Amino acid sequence: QCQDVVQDVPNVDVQMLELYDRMSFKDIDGGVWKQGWNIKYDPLKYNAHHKLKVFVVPHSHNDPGWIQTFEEYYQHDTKHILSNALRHLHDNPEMKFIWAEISYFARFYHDLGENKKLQMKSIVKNGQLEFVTGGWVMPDEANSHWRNVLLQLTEGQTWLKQFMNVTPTASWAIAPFGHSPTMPYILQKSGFKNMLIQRTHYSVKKELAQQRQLEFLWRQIWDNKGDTALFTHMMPFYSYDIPHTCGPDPKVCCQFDFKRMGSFGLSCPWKVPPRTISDQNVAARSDLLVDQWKKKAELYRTNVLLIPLGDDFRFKQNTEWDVQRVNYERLFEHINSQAHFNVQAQFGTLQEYFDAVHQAERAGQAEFPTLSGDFFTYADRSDNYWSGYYTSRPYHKRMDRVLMHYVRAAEMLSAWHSWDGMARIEERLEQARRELSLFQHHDGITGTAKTHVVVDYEQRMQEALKACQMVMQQSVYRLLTKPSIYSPDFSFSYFTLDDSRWPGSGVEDSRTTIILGEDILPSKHVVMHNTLPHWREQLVDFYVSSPFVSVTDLANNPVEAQVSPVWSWHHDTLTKTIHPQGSTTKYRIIFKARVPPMGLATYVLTISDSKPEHTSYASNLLLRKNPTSLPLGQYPEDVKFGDPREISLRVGNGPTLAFSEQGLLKSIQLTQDSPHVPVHFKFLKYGVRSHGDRSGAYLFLPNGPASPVELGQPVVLVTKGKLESSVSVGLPSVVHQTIMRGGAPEIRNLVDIGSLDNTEIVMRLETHIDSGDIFYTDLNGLQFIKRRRLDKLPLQANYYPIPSGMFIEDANTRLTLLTGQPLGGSSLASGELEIMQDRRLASDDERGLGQGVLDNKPVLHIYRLVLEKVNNCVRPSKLHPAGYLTSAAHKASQSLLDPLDKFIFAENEWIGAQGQFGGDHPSAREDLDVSVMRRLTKSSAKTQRVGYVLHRTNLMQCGTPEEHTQKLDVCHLLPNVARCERTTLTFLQNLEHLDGMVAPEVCPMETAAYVSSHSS
Ligand SMILES: CO[C@H]1O[C@H](CO)[C@@H](O)[C@H](S[C@H]2O[C@H](CO)[C@@H](O)[C@H](O)[C@@H]2O)[C@@H]1O
Ligand SMILES: *[C@@H]1O[C@H](CO)[C@@H](O)[C@H](O)[C@H]1NC(C)=O
Ligand SMILES: [Zn+2]
Repeated sequence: QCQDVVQDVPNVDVQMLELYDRMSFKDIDGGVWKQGWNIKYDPLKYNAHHKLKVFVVPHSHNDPGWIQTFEEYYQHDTKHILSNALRHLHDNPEMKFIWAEISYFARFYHDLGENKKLQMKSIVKNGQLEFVTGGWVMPDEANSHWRNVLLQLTEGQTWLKQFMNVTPTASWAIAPFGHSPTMPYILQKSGFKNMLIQRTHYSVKKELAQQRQLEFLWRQIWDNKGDTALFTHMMPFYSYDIPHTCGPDPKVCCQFDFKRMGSFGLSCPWKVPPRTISDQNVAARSDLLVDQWKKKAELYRTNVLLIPLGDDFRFKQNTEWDVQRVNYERLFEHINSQAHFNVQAQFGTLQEYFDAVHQAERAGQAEFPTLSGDFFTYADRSDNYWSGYYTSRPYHKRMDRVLMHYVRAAEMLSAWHSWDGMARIEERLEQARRELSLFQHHDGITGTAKTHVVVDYEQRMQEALKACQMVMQQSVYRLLTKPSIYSPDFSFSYFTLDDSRWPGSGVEDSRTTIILGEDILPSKHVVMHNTLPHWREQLVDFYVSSPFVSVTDLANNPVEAQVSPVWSWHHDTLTKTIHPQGSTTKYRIIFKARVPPMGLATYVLTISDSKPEHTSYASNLLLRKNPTSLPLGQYPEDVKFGDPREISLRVGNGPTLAFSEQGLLKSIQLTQDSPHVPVHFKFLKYGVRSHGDRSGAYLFLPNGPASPVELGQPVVLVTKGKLESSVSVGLPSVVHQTIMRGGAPEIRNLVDIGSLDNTEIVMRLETHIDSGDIFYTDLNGLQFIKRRRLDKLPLQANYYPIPSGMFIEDANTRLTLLTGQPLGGSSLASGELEIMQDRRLASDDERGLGQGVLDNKPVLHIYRLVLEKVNNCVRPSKLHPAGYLTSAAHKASQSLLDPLDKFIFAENEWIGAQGQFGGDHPSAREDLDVSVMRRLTKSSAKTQRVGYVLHRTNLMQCGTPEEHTQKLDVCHLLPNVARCERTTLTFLQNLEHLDGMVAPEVCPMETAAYVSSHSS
């Protein structure tokens, strides 16, 4: 019995969209608490029978890359922090410390001798050192895909379970730039009971503090019942540093950061230094500190107070451990002995804080409010909204999504078999998982690291892509070769991957041409993989050395194909134009591949001396004044030329698209009879302020609304084919392409911002749709949340992450834009959508990076554009905070994020080749995905185990029957099943032993994990 995620509006105490509509967002000087007020407390609130219990929680924020690389920080800082934590905690049994980033901890632990490993395990087992979250990193929450948030969580927690025998149930996220409800969603399904966040808008902190709503049960926006709820603590102040964690007055709190007295090269900007605690000052010092604590305690509902004690890369030097510990010990001894304070203070861990809060709750001392919504877009002060990092370093944002899919496909393809250790499958997959996991860091995918650190992340991800390719192609060879013939060399390349959209045409010449010829090689096998659990057809393309190529399946059935030229665009420094050149040596062949659920399909490409019966050739039309010829080698159809003009295209029975004379979409007509709906693409530019605060990697501070890019008279190329047509235009900084294959168009932008300093390029869609001030954007590729433009906030506050899509709608019409990469975007006026393409910024934005963004490189952004009639759809009510995709939009998103994978057989002949794998796999209902398939055991395990993460989205009911699908039971995908268990999403805890060894399908918007055990 599934909860209805559409028709029941949850009743919550705080709903963030509603809160935003009501709040004034005034930025007034609140006094010492600059963004709050002067807190008052009744000194008689605490007495002998009701004391304030204070947990001082030492911590050290360690960025896995930011200003230095991961390895540089490890050598210079983190290895010392961890080595000294081990010594100091061992020697001081009441001292405590929390640790978040398992990438660093694993890097350290594996370099320890056994003696030290044992000492480390002992300070963990006794609770002095406590892991918080236990992910590989502390991830970004804006740009990250939920699948990769889960991947990195699993990587860190699997390491902790194996080596430390612990699994954290409290999360610590002090640093991501705004916070997403995807986090409690994943954490609550991974055994967590509590979480902590910090970087929320200063106005939200003030509002919630006033109502004592900084601790709340955070549920998903659609969750009527509350089963997704996770207890959440929001910190109240401007920073997680010591000046902003003891209480509301940083001039006072800074005096209790004992690293700031001078010899460490640190000081207090409020001009009052810390003083060493002595018997002659401890009473006065304690009075000041307890004062701060009791003020902070006024903001919360229990008598249990959390005081973080730390900052970036703290607790390095032995002298620093001593100075913080000894001074706090003197304070605690005094405070705890002086009845008049009515305080019991101690070093603690995060879990100890939460346990004590919940003890107070059970004692009936507090009830907590319920909350739904998100915490974007963050501003830390004034109008400094952190919407710039939704776009910064977009090449690597796109690379994240490519590697996301590669990791899934490599793990899935190799899961079907057990592999010998010599095959190095587990080794390559662990490397790939860890490099993608590292990049989820809040200075990785966010694009907020120094140039050489971005380079490090890129090199790591490139190695991870090669690892995935190796595992994938070994797996394909095994799955599709007759078993008695299969003779693997585990170092050999049986196949190479062919990827048409990464790095992309015009980004890198990386694609191999299939070289055929009468005097060399008549034919070539290619294989497609489909990681999705339903049959899929999709056009696929390969480069070939002749236009006279035909396609067959492995039963030798002809397959209809289309050949087109290979076009590349060149900024001609002679003529000062951007125009295409066609290859005279290679050609593109395109055909529909039909591939089983989670399966493989083989095809053959064969050369002939002349036009094959089942291959057609696209026409090509170059629109420009003053054309010159465009020879195409053997290509059988001459290029046509014309002056710029409006054009219309229709592929199959799909929509008819009309384009301006500048090659940009102007309208879509869904069906023969239907209207030509205005849908206009436009490119614009934002600039930077010449006075006041400057945009940088983090902040978007535009100097007003965007101005149209001056287009001149651009060259437009039209390719018209039976299977695929396109319009491409060379605009300043963007080669913009609209591709039609018979359904929703695909948009590709090759974006090269070149040397345009202090410029952000935006792609806008203008329509008639009466959306008003409402639009929808996704959170981590998991859910769509309703946004409301607010004219009381500046432009940059109305920008939100677009990690996978966005839409606007009215009563009748919806326009959805799906993305293959996370970027920033908004709807700044009724009927508009816009999404930032790249940004190049000369200035630092005072958040610690110490550089602008001047390392741009060409990137190929990909999208799908879905215009739909929605008046017949069953949509949520006007008060519901969520929205949901249609079937077509969801499929278009899957097309972008998890396309078919293409393999080209490397050798001349593939002996023992088979035509298909997975023809007997169940074809599951369209809303269900097998997000993860991963074998969990190495070959020496008697009982093999395979883990599956199943996710069911929720698609709108719009009157399409779309029926008959097969039940997917992941537990019977592999033979000889002996047991099936439901587990946490990390696979680390068994939750239910399943009857009949059958894994049930999940409810809409739910994600479940299962592990099947096999005795073979
Ligand atoms: C201006 O911020 C600098 O000082 C504060 C202390 O109040 C530090 O928190 C940060 S470093 C911190 O935040 C940046 C974004 O500002 C992030 O990129 C890093 O990962 C860190 O988490 C600054 O040094
Ligand atoms: C892992 O933790 C639990 C703690 O109760 C314990 O039963 C188990 O023995 C531990 N495993 C060890 C210490 O190897
Ligand atoms: Zn950080």
